[PDB]
Amino acid sequence: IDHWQVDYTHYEDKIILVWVETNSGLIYAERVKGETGQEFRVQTMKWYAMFAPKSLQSDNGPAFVAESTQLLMKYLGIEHTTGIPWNPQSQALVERTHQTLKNTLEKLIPMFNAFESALAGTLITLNIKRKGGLGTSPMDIFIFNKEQQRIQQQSKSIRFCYYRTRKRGHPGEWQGPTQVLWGGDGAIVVKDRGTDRYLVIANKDVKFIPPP
Amino acid sequence: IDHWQVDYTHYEDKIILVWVETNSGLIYAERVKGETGQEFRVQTMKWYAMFAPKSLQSDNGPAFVAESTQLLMKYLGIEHTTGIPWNPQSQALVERTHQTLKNTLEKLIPMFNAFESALAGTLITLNIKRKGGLGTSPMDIFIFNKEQQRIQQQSKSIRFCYYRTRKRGHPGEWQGPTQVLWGGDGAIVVKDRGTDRYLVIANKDVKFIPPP
Repeated sequence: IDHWQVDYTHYEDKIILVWVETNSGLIYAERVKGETGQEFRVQTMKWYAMFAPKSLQSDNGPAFVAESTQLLMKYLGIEHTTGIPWNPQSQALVERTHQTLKNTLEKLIPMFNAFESALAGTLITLNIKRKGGLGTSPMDIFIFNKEQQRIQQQSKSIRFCYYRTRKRGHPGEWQGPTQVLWGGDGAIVVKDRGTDRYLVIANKDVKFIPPP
Repeated sequence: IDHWQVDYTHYEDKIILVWVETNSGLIYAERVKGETGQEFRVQTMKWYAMFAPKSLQSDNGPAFVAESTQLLMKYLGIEHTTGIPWNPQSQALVERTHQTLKNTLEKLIPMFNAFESALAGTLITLNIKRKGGLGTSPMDIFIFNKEQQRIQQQSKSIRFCYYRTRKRGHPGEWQGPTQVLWGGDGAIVVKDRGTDRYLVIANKDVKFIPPP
């Protein structure tokens, strides 16, 4: 679904916190100063802001089992299970992913001035550049999985707005208010009182009016 | 499309590099030590790794016009235009976005120990939590825009593999090789030689065999 595993990793004299998403192989990594629970909670916020995860697995390291970490996971709606379970599919993918990261970091370090740049370039190579058997990257798969979840709840489920049209690429005067006849994916349909014809407007040319 | 604007921002005695995507309102921010071109190129790598952008607008600040920055933008395939153009839709969205960030950061600072956590919590609030007129967040819109571009080139466009089935949630022995009859979105179709029936396998239960 949106399940992740987190580990502390060592590279020469540096400590790297490594997150791996067990469905798409997406990777997220960042250099840290130590293994304290406070810095792990800082990294936890940056991780959630980027990916909106749902569940997490880790070993029972101190930063992971601290009471403040457990309360933070619950506060963000994350089901965090300490102790790695038995799963051949995810365990094999995590192992390959960790090995490829170290090998790629070895090549990209001499290209850049900063270790942070080499690590960022490594994420680019693994998440964006390499394509699987179907020609999709890990980030292509992660995004596709996100959009599938949104269609799920949206399909299982009166507005008014201002709108404007564009002639030769330039937006016009705001018009309305008028009823939103149909809300679509990035577009709405309204009926123009002036010309008495139906129109389609994009989201960036619509200002919705808030319910009561 | 995937167009962004970048600015340096001041908050008390801190410097924040702020990126805003002009189609979805998505925001990315990070505290920096100064305004040098070297640190800006470091931040540029982290930004590209996360969002895979295409175009960028900024003013003609020194970190933005340096020769190494221009070559880096070209190296990553980014059309970078120094000097902000005239565009009412994007200029109004950037202004609102910057004001909301400062107001939200003011509230979340006393909740956290670290300024980095308050900034990360601010990104959560703006990108994930708040919903527009159609009930979609800025991150919902950003992702939806990504998946639309992938369907575009994929629709405008012989494989073999190993595969395995799952009974009660557990994966079975690897089987094959066999021809990929149809590659779908997260699934393939193969014909089982043993039972002589068609099957559907998910991507994580497929090991593709590389072309020559």
